[PDB]
Amino acid sequence: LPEDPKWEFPRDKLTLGKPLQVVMAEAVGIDKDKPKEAVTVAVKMLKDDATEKDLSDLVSEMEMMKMIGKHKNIINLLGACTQDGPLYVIVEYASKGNLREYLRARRPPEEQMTFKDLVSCTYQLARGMEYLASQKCIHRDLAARNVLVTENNVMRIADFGLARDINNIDYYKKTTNGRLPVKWMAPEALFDRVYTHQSDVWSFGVLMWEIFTLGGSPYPGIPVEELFKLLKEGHRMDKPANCTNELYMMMRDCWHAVPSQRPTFKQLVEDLDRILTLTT
Amino acid sequence: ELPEDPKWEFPRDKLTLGKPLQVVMAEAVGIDKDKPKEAVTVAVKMLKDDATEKDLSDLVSEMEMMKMIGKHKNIINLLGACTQDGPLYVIVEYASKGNLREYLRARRPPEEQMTFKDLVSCTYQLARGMEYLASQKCIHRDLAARNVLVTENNVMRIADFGLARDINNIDYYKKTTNGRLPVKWMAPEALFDRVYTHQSDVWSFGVLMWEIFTLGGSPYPGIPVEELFKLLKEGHRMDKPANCTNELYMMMRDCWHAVPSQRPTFKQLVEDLDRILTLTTN
Repeated sequence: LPEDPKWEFPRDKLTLGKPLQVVMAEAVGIDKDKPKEAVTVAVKMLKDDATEKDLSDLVSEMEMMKMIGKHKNIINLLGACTQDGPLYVIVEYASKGNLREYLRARRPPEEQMTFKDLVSCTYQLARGMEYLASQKCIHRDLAARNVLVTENNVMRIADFGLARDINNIDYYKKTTNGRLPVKWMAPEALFDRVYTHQSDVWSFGVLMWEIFTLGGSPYPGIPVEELFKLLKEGHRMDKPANCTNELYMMMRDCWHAVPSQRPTFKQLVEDLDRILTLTT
Repeated sequence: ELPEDPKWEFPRDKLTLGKPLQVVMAEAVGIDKDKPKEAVTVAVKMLKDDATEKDLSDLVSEMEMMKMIGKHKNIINLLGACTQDGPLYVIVEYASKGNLREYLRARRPPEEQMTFKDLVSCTYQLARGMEYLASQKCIHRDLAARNVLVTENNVMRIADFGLARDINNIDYYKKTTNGRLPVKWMAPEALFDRVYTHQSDVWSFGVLMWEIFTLGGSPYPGIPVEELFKLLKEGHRMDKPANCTNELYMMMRDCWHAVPSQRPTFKQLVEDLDRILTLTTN
């Protein structure tokens, strides 16, 4: 594993802790400006039963985050221990946990979510994704479960284990996109073995459905084994209760069969920005 | 999209899913073509909701491998599957005592403790399991305490065939071969030479033996997987578990021979364990 001085973090300054494989940790002076303050961070490392691929994957996740820049709505890389010991990928710590859990949490009978919240939450994530898209990076594993919420209830897109640079995809090869959770996956990602930003917006749409169902399970009652045939036949989830016709129409747009016909994140950002201001 | 195998197919309406042990317990009514009215307790493996394309092709492959492997005392066996019109359901034998790894840790000196003989019988059984598996040109590839189930009568059954391949279904020399095998149980040739044979399974068997005599210990404690192979090529090998005879430890060390052929064969393991176990009873 190459030496990357820029991101390396002294192992003796890192103190692992309770698990969140990811565990909470205390990183001392991880902040270049506060050399003596210990910051509570999250550390991702391999498991005892790890496989070669797991490692190759962990290494890739890290490198990926190194390439992606900073943004308020994406969890950022704080450093990594990579020489003489296990591989540790130190990332910002999101106190509130992941979005799917957070939402099911405040589901009306713990402080219930309002409409404006959902929209905001949605808007945030759209900007986070627009940024990613601009960095020429495809997430490929977008979903509520993979979104973390900071203490300030901010949306941070997480889990870059499957994210790739737009050009680093094996176009048309049988093994492409075979580790993507079917229910959040764009049809083309399978029916054509390709992945583009428009594939992420499809996923984004499924995310929206989750957000407005407060943690609902996509395509309820339909086994993944018989999903794609339905998808192909035109099946699409229903408007979630507690959701604007307008927003559902946005969900439906992210699910346009033809990729170029689905909106882009830049568009999604504007529309969401608009709806959000009005709600206010 | 899935061919039909009438002999293995099971009436989806005869099965009654239940609590989770993705695998869950269930009631297969009349699954035994010799008591068509009796509701048998079984285990059903199926895709999770966040499943991927690979998870499905993998589950299907596992089921096929279980169809090829015959019936044996020390192997979890396939009881049928629901593969038409609905989620894929693989119906397998239900082991009440769960998997070996926890089962062992569970009866660790302050359930009922394990006698030295019980550990040996356990090891002996699994060898017979592997010996058979090998006799069927089948390589398991993911041998480990966690992958062994234990029945009501404490019979050891090798399970989890999701990575088992036919002896000839391996791409010797391709960078990607064996990249999904848990490293702390995997034989060095698996990675270094990108091949896999039965002698690769005996290596695995060895780590299994170590887990057994440490009552569910964790292989190469305190050693990162990322550093393991270096230490292995360097000669490192686990230490004699406490409360383990030097004979059995020398047996483990043999399985971990750098040279595949210098490792015992499963048949040899079975005969030595049979000797040890028998002399123990006396």
